[PDB]
Amino acid sequence: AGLRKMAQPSGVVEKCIVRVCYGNMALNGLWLGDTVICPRHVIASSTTSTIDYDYALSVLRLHNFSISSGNVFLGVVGVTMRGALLQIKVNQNNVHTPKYTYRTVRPGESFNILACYDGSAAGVYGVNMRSNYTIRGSFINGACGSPGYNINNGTVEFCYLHQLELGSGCHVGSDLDGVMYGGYEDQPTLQVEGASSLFTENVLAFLYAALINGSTWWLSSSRIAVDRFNEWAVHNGMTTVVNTDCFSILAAKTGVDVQRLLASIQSLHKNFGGKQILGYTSLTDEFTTGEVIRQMYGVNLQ
Amino acid sequence: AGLRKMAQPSGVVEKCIVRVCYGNMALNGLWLGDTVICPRHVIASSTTSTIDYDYALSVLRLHNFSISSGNVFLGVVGVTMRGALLQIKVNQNNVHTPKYTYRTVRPGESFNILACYDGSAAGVYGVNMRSNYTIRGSFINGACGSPGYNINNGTVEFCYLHQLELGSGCHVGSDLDGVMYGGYEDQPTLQVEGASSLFTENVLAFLYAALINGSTWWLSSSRIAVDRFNEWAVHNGMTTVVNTDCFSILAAKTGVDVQRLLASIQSLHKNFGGKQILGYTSLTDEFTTGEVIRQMYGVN
Ligand SMILES: CC(C)(C)c1ccc(N(C(=O)c2c[nH]cn2)[C@@H](C(=O)NC2CCCCC2)c2cccnc2)cc1
Ligand SMILES: CC(C)(C)c1ccc(N(C(=O)c2c[nH]cn2)[C@@H](C(=O)NC2CCCCC2)c2cccnc2)cc1
Repeated sequence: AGLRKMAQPSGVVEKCIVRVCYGNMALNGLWLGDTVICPRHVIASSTTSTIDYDYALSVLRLHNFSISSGNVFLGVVGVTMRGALLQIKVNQNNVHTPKYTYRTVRPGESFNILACYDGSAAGVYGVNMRSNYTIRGSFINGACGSPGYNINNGTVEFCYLHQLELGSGCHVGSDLDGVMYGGYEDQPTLQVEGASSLFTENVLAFLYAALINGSTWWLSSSRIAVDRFNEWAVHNGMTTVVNTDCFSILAAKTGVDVQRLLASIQSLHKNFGGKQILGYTSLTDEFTTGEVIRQMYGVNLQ
Repeated sequence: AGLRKMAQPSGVVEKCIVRVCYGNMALNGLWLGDTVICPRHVIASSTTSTIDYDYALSVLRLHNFSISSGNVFLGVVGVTMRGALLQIKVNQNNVHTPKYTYRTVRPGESFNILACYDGSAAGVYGVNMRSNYTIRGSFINGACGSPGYNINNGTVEFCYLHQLELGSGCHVGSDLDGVMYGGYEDQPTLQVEGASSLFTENVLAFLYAALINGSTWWLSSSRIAVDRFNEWAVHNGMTTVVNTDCFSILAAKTGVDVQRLLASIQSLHKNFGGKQILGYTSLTDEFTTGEVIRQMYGVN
């Protein structure tokens, strides 16, 4: 019983964190094989104005780097640009490199953040990529380079390196190929995130979990067609629903079909009437169907 | 900026999880030094009816245990009873045992849960001990023996070993000395948890975190004294405010006194759910002052 946002165990990722310092800038890097990957703004001089990163790298002084895993210091062999990241070739292989891949996540997908400071893991929590390509993180100064990851069958899938915080407090990263999520710039210029729409498929997964956990007061006798809901959704800050075959077994276990939940979402989007659903007082879109099925039943969909 | 319920990195505890099987029962244990600690109901026969744990232990055959760390099986050399736990002596020392202590937590305290199945960690998340001595976990069958703990300067402080789930879904465990939180029985019974209440000291911590993050729409322009709030609190599902010293550090940084936050709690309670605070239910009680200070300022 229960539904909690949770992270996968962080042990295999913890051994990949290093401290990367250039001059007076210090942040975190990921050490995999003989490469350290980190945000390129570690070589930015000052926080304003626009940075010519190509020029900065051209006048780089390699011995001005300090890269360490605990008190293991890594010598820098070379540095090249990789989008919004640096690829730093170092002189030692991380013998604790896990089996890993890179994958770029899409809005609505969940992953784990390993929040790091001074090159050491400090905390771990689950996040979900918003439609505006930001995440609801908790980071303070020094967390840049903190990685986001999933673990599938022993393979670490890296999908995020923390880059910056927008004025509203939402958090922006790049994928490990250096492509910034949402096209935000790694520059100090003013930029604002777009509006956030609730990922409706995730809201549906949450309401199914609510039913499985005995929360039913909110459920509607009505029902609304997918097509009609989608018309309403785009005027009410929620995404459209594409298809319901991922709710197949959830629909069977509870007896409630998507159309009934869609009508429930419409009533609950205003307010919860002073009531709560699993402790929430507004709809949450942070849980995917995969997370719900895993937490309800211990099945990992592939 | 931001506020999230965070777990500490779980690596040092992952290496201490083992699978403990006896008869038709399988759960998780904690392997520290040459001992494996697990709930004693692993030696109960079935779940249909009550059993005498002392009798169960008196006729136990050591070789009926199967205890494994990964694919490495441990020999069992002795077993004794420790409250609602077993202390199983094994024939190998865990070379990955961290520096560790035990401590029994109080209602309102936070700790980390490493949710485990078949002797291997599956997820990690923070919790907070409720006033009825339950936690709001996420567990399914086979999670028993999952540990709860805190990490302070590399020392692991174990405070919880998961024992059972109640009808309402809340979760019951024991401390590592075998003392069940809340006095619940490790028996198949009709027991139900006591009344739940919001932990007001944690709501105060959360509201300070909101202020630190620039959230002020809910801040009352007036104040209420603690004694008057405590009268109201016990009639509105909240705990009384007993210790105020823990908020000195947060008042010193926000310049907002506790009395003003108490008046804000009353107003939030009267329109419960009308607006979120930092993307949370306004009367969130899962964050402690310690958690807020760490996340806002990095201070240990
Ligand atoms: C150079 C550049 C791209 C402008 C920059 C500057 C600072 C940082 N921030 C580092 O904390 C940091 C810097 N170097 C090591 N850490 C922080 C940050 O984003 N403030 C923002 C201020 C407005 C516009 C620039 C970014 C930060 C804080 C909290 C959580 N996340 C990040 C990130 C990027
Ligand atoms: C023997 C005893 C004390 C009655 C018992 C029986 C079953 C378990 N539960 C095991 O899953 C389990 C048991 N052994 C290995 N796994 C589950 C459980 O609590 N059902 C309860 C049924 C009502 C009251 C008794 C316990 C469980 C589920 C989810 C999370 N936590 C635990 C726990 C304790």
